[PDB]
Amino acid sequence: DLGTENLYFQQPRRVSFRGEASETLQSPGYDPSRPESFFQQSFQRLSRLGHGSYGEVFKVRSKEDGRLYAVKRSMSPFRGPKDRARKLAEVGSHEKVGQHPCCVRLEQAWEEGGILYLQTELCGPSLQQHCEAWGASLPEAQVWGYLRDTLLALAHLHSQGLVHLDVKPANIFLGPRGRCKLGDFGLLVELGTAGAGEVQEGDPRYMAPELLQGSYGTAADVFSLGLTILEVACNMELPHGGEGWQQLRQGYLPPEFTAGLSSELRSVLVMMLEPDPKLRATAEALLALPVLR
Ligand SMILES: CN1CCN(CCOc2cc(OC3CCOCC3)c3c(Nc4c(Cl)ccc5c4OCO5)ncnc3c2)CC1
Repeated sequence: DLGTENLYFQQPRRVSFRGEASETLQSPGYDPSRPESFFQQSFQRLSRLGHGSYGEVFKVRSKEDGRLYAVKRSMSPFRGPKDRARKLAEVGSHEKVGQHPCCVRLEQAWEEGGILYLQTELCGPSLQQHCEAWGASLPEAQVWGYLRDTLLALAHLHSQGLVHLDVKPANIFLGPRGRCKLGDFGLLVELGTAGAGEVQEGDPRYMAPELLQGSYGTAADVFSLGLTILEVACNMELPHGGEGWQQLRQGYLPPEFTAGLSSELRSVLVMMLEPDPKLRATAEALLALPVLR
C-alpha cells in the first residue's frame, strides 16, 4: 500500500483528521525563527512520566494557558511513510473516540522534525501505579467503580465499532474521587476499516485467547479488562505465557490469589473471562447487571 508508493525519501504542523482553522502552530513563548522546537519553546517540562521504545511521556505546563498536560513524544524521526502512518493513527483513533467522560481527552497533536507529539489532559496515576503505591490488593469498593467506569469507556468505543486491543492497568487512569479514564489508543482498530491483518498485538498478559487465531472483535477488550481487574483486585502478577497463561484462558481462577474475592465480583469476572468470545458478556450487558448500576 504505502510501501509501494512514491512516498519514499522526502516546521511544525498540526496533526488532525478533523482539520481545525489552520495547521500552523502558535503559542506564547514560541517564535518559529528561533531554532528550538515548538515543544521546547511552548511548554515547561516538569517530569518524565514514562519512557520506552516508543519515546517518552512528559508532565508539562503549557505556556498557552498555564495548565498541566501530558505530552508523549516519539523516540526518533519517522522511519518512513508506514511508520509515520502507524504513529499518526493514534491521533485519528483519539479523534474517533472523541469526548467521553471515561476516555482520555486529546488536546492537540503536531509533528516536527519527524517527531510526533501527542498532548492530552494530565490524568491521575494509572491503576498499575495506584496498585504499586497501595502495595496490596485494592479494596473492592474502589474496584467496582474502576470496573464500571472502564466498562462505560468500552461501551462507548464498541458502539462505534472500535476495539482498543491493549486494555491494561497501565492505561486506566484515576481521577477526582475514584473515577477512571481509559487512554493509550495507539493500538485501537476500527473494525472493517483496518482490513487487517496488519494489527499489532497488545500486552500478552491481558490478550484475549481468540486473538491467537486472529479473531478480532470488541469481545477482546472485555477479556482484557477482566484480567486487568483480576490483577488489581487480587494483587496478582499475570503470566506472559506458559501453563498459567493457558489456565487463565480456560476459565480457571487460581485459589491462591482469588479466594478473597466477593462472590459478586468473582461472578462478574467469570462472565468477562469466558474463553469463547461468542459467549462472553458485552460491555453493555455487564453495565445492565444490578451490581453495576
Ligand atoms: C510522581 N508521580 C506523581 C503522580 N503522577 C500521576 C500521573 O501519572 C500519569 C502517567 C502517565 O503515563 C505513564 C503511565 C503508565 O504508562 C507510561 C506513562 C500519563 C499518561 N500517559 C500517556 C499514555 Cl499511557 C499514552 C499516550 C499519552 C500519554 O500522555 C500523553 O499521550 N497520560 C496522561 N496522564 C498520565 C499521568 C505520576 C508521577
